[PDB]
Amino acid sequence: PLDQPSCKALYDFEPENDGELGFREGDLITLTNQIDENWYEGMLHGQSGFFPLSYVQVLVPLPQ
Repeated sequence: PLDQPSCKALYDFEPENDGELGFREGDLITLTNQIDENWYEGMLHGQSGFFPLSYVQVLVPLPQ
């Protein structure tokens, strides 16, 4: 198994601007940073952006 930080989308998320990363329920998202208590940065299909913690479930956590 990979030790790359990652999470799985619980719900579809449509971005409100180009800073946000869109995704569909069930997508495996690469985690790259945690901005704050409520927001992550990550990657999907090579694209990068921010999205809410509340829309995802962590698989492999970022270092704390």
